[PDB]
Amino acid sequence: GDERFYAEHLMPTLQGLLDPESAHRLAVRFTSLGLLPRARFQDSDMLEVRVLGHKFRNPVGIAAGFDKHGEAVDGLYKMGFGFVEIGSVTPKPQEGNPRPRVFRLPEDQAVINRYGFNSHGLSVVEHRLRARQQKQAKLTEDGLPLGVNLGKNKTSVDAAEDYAEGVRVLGPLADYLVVNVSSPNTAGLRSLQGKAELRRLLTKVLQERDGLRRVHRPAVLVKIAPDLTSQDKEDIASVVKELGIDGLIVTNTTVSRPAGLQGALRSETGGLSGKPLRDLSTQTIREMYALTQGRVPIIGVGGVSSGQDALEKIRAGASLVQLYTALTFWGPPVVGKVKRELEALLKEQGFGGVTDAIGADHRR
Ligand SMILES: Cc1cc2nc3c(=O)[nH]c(=O)nc-3n(C[C@H](O)[C@H](O)[C@H](O)COP(=O)(O)O)c2cc1C
Ligand SMILES: O=C(Nc1c(F)cc(-c2cccc(OC(F)(F)F)c2)cc1F)c1ccsc1C(=O)O
Ligand SMILES: O=C(O)c1cc(=O)[nH]c(=O)[nH]1
Repeated sequence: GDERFYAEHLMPTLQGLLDPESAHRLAVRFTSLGLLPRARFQDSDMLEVRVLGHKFRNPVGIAAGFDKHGEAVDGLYKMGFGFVEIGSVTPKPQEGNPRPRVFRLPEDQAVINRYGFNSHGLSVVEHRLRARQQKQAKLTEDGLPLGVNLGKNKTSVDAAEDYAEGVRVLGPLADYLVVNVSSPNTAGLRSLQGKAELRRLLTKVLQERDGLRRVHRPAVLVKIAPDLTSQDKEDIASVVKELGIDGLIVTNTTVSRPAGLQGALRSETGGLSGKPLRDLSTQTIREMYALTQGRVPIIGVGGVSSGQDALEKIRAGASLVQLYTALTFWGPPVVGKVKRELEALLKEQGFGGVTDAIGADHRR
């Protein structure tokens, strides 16, 4: 599994033969079948992180959206990810938007997607996870946690109830749950990021979570957008502190279109991911870390494709990071690359380990 071979030949050829969504479906199939290049990199103690009531062998996870229905969890761990997050999952099954709904921006090392929460639904995912529940229990104990990202149905009349249902159904199977109120492709979803609605929504979510039996009680995190106003961020930080939310995932895709995008499909509707989002995400992490006084665990996501990208987010305040778009361009080998580069940079910058670097920029 040569990083250069996948980056220079395999992936480019694959993308030249298959459209984005087809490539993705194949990716999921191959991953679930274990058809992956050998993960040479061996995790060192330096990369181990303890947060959210769990141990993570390494801080690099697969972001939500790649394995929406929980079909390739084990294959993703085999890829080298320190933790896996599936979803978003909606209460009832739904098809999402018509195709095409995902677009590549090669010149920008970016992607634009408007899937619209295509989901097999809670019931299907529930049984799929139950079939490997004990196997996961051992993985988690082994330092390989599982996260479940919750969404809401398009025609739902009670947003809060949709999330409450997800907590009750998939909460017992997850190490952590994500209340995703930052999808740019669901009408009025990001509005749930407002203070009044957010507090009511999260109060209900936490009540349902607290009602679960001890060993089946997951940490609850909120995934936010990179397009929030300063006021929005202040409010989120306030509610997080008020309710005791366990953590934040920063960030989801952006509806902004940074000047400089070259892709012919730059004006397609949807959320932009990849390099163009990287620093916007890092800065959002930096601000949320400060607003929460570094007391709230943050999973950094957005444009991570190298060890430097990962370390910048960690130094900005992230305890863990995730990636997705980088995988679509460079393939499976990118996971080992990021981990190897991160370890080298940590040493090079005098950090005994990842934990020591969390929020380092704020202390200089
Ligand atoms: C094709 C695609 C589908 C996604 N689906 C979801 C989703 O269902 N739920 C979610 O919370 N984020 C979703 N995301 C967002 C990613 O989890 C992540 O927040 C974002 O893409 C930034 O990371 P990246 O630049 O490494 O891709 C999706 C992203 C892409 C590119
Ligand atoms: O999943 C996308 N890409 C991917 C991807 F992440 C991973 C991928 C794999 C997975 C496992 C083994 C591989 O090596 C092999 F077996 F093939 F040799 C290649 C193939 C892919 F095509 C997306 C998503 C949204 S858009 C898009 C894309 O533009 O390709
Ligand atoms: O499913 C989608 O369209 C979607 C959801 C989400 O949270 N983020 C994203 O980029 N796309």
